[PDB]
Amino acid sequence: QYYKIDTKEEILESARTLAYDMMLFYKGNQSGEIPGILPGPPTEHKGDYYWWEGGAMMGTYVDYWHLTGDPSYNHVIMEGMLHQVGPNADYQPPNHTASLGNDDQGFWGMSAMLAAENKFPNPPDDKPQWLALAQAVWTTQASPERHDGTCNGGLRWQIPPTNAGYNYKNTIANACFFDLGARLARYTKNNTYAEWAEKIFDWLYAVGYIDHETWAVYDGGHVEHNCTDINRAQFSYNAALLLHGAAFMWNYTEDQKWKDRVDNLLTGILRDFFKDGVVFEIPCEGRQGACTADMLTFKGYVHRWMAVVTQIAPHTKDRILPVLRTSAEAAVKQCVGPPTGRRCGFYWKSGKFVDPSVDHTSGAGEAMSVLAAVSSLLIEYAEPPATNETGISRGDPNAGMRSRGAAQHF
Ligand SMILES: OC[C@H]1O[C@@H](O[C@@H]2[C@@H](O)[C@H](O)O[C@H](CO)[C@H]2O)[C@H](O)[C@@H](O)[C@@H]1O
Ligand SMILES: [Ca+2]
Repeated sequence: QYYKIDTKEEILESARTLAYDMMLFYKGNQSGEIPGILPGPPTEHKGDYYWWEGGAMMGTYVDYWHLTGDPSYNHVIMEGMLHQVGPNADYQPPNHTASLGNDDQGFWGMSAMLAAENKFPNPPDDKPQWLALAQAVWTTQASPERHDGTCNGGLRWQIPPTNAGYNYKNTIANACFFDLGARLARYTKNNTYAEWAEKIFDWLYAVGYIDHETWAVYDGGHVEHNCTDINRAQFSYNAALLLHGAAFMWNYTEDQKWKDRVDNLLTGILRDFFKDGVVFEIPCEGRQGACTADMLTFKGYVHRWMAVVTQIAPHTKDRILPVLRTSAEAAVKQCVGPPTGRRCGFYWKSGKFVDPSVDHTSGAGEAMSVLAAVSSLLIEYAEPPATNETGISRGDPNAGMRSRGAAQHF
């Protein structure tokens, strides 16, 4: 094994080297390149990765700095986050319409929310601020045209009505909106965010994407079938994102119903995604060559989000931290690949390095996921998410409401 993680100092060193290796995939700070994105999209044969994964990377590095204190990449991350905000400061840059799902926009909004929670350095005074960016994403997702009567509510996967998948009302789009609402409520203490989060969670429960018996979290359903054709694929990031948002709602409301939802979602996640202590992407990881670029990132979010759950729902700490530890141990045990002797693959439970070429990418998602898992081993030393009591960001009451905003020509 190359990376050591037995003490705080070893974890810090390993995380620093993992942050270096993940950054090698990113070209956006170089002359002539586009800040904020990994190479791609694959539809243009420019690389393996879609725009939203750039947003996920940005968030991973906001967390990296928060967890380790290393600010080395902060300027690169600030540039990338600011470059992708779009003309209306809402993470809807029109050049990216083709991949503009509510989840894609949502992941960028969640990285901005994380920047506010982590007190990431503020953009310059003339630029959009982190809280305001999160508020803009949430506001556009709350806009009435995104909430029609099909399936009695819920967000559709896609924002543009002509995008493939507009007829699919899926968990992840709704989970992003839920998580943002819960986090905006806790940060700002504004209850309208929380009321929307309650409504969306109740919808996810009612439509049955959350299994009422097992608390498994399914993928979605289509409007032409009243959302009853549930796709029962269980992706780790769906359950984990609902757990994360539910923990924010528990912390904000102190309502036992939210504690119960945290506990039930957590029981399900441990049952379904952790195999002898190691996170496992059950829809695809059981055979090599099936996981897509998107799926290779999910276990990193699971680690980072579950770690934060232990801070804001501290009664979960003893259920979560030991399991994240064994999962991160498996992650580093297989980061031994050539040519460096430390290249990371995806198949942590297997105990062996598998070249990322088996899943047809250069390996950035695997690198991101290991960075996330190792960094998050430092959660016990980190500050919890800030609120407006101690945060340094600034909001905008008209976030998402510009007169040229895309909702005005929907
Ligand atoms: O899975 C990542 C992203 O996939 C997007 O759909 C792709 C389109 O952007 C592209 O134009 O065509 C391919 C199929 O040829 C689609 O897979 C979604 O729009 C994104 O939300 C999604 O995150
Ligand atoms: Ca490829």
